[PDB]
Amino acid sequence: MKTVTVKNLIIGEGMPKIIVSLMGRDINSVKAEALAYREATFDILEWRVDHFMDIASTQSVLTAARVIRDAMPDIPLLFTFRSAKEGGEQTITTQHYLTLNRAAIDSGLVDMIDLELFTGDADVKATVDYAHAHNVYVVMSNHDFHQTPSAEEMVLRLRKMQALGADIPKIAVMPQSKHDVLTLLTATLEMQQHYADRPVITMSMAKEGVISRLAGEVFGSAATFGAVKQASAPGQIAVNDLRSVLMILHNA
Ligand SMILES: *C[C@@]1(O)C[C@@H](C(=O)O)C[C@@H](O)[C@@H]1O
Repeated sequence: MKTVTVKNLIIGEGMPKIIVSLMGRDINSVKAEALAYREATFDILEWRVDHFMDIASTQSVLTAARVIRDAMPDIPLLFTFRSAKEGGEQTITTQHYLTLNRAAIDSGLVDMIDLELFTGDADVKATVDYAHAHNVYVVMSNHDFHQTPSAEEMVLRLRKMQALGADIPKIAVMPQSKHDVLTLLTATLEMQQHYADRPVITMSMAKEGVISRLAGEVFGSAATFGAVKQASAPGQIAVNDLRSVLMILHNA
C-alpha cells in the first residue's frame, strides 16, 4: 500500500476519511457556503466545480477557488468537475475540462484533483503526469448512475485506474437490488485483499447502498461522503451522523 498524505491527513490508514462537497452557483454563493462549511467537522473539502455557472471562465473558476482556500487555509481541498455523463450538473468539452484541471493544479490552491477515467486513457495519463509534476494528487473516478457492474468488472476498472497512475481510484455505482450492494462490497474487499497498492474509494449509491458509505473500515473504502445540508449524490447522510457511525465502528 502506498498511502496518500495531504496536510497531515493520511488516506488509506485508520478510519475512512470524511469528504463533503461544496456546491455554489456563483462567487457569492461559494463564499457563503465556504463560511458555513468551515463550521462542520470533516477531513476533506471537495469543491464541485460543475455546480458553478461561470465555468467558461478559467479566471472566474480560479477566483472561486481562492475564496474557498481563504476561508479554509488548512483544509485538504479536492477540485472536482463532475461531468453530466457521470451524474454532474453540466457538460463541457474535454479540452476545457483538462484546461480547468491544469489551472487548478497550477494555482497551488488545491491538494487533489478528480479525473474521470472515461475521459480517455491518453488524456488522463498526461494529466496525471502533469498533476504529479506539480505535487498534486489525483482521485481517478468513475460513476455509474444506472447500474452496478459485476465485481470482477469493478476490480478491473479500479486496477486500470491504478495502472494509469491514480493515487486514489474511486468508483460509485447505482444498485438495482440489494444484491448489487453486496457486489460493491465484494469488489471493495477484493481490492483490499489482493490489489492493495493504492487506497480506493467505493460506494453503492442511493438509500439501498447507504451501508457501503458506513462500512469502509472493514472492507476497504478509504473515504466516504457526507452531506452538510444537501447531498452531492444520492445516498449521502448528514455528515455528523456519518461521523458518529464511523467512530462507533472504529472503536467497536
Ligand atoms: C466522488 C463523487 O462522485 C462521489 C459522490 C458520491 O457518490 O457520494 C459525491 C460527489 O460529489 C463526488 O464527486
